[PDB]
Amino acid sequence: VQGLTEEQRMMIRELMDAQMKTFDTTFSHFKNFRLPGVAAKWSQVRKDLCSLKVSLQLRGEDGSVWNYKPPADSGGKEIFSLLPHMADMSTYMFKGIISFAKVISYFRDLPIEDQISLLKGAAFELCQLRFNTVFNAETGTWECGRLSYCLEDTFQQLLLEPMLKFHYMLKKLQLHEEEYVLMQAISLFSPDRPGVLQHRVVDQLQEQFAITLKSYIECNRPQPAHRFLFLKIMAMLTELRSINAQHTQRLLRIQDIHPFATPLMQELFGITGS
Ligand SMILES: CC(C)(C)c1nc(-c2cccc(NS(=O)(=O)c3c(F)cccc3F)c2F)c(-c2ccnc(N)n2)s1
Repeated sequence: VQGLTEEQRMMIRELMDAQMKTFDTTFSHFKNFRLPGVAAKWSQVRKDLCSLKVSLQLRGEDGSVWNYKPPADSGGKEIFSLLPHMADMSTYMFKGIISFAKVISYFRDLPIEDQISLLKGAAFELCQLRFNTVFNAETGTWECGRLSYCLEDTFQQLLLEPMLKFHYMLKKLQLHEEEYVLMQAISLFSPDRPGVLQHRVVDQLQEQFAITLKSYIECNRPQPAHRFLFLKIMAMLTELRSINAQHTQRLLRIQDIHPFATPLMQELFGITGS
């Protein structure tokens, strides 16, 4: 509303427009995805994979329901059964993220080589930000339209896994749509991603997205619960970058022993094909 400059309001409008056009919140176009079948190293890969045990539910348009419960680790390959499905979901999410960036004027004006570097740097993080908006913290469930992913009761022991503590702590802030898309912009325009050339312009763009966020919070959120909301959000973005670097290493480890990354995932994670 008011309290923001015209450039700031236009900035938020452009991000909201881009989010509206490229985030399929009902996941209606996520289709033809794979499903789990009807050294050590392997030790590290086994703990890498048992962190996020999730059950899966699919509600058919006709009213039927399929439910999938994963196996326990039995020292064998059953730990890989969800990877093809998660790869297809990640790939679907990444395409929406790429379309989000491409619709935004500030991003489209950078050199293409820096566009690519920025997308490689932040695709994971924008994916997690979008998933948080469909996260139900009461049921521990990501509600993706006809699909649901539910954490398997194994509990603050779950809040020990950094991605999961991230989703609960971010949901707790009860952000608006505008604050989520500003979080996405700040993360997308990070001057320090590997291989970025235009450090100073990306940093100025980022600073302007951060300032718009701080001003949006100050003019629209006077309640004592939202004191320091801006700084809490920025601490969450720092944590999410840390989560990004751990899960990049985790993906490359799993990929080393059990290949699964899609071609789009390989491009974003720097896998060359040889
Ligand atoms: C749908 C739901 C339940 C919320 C999930 N999303 C992701 C998730 C979130 C963000 C990005 C990617 N895909 S990814 O390509 O970034 C990636 C993997 F697919 C696998 C391992 C690491 C990794 F970074 C994801 F799979 C999940 C995820 C993330 C990392 N590892 C595992 N095993 N699952 S689980």
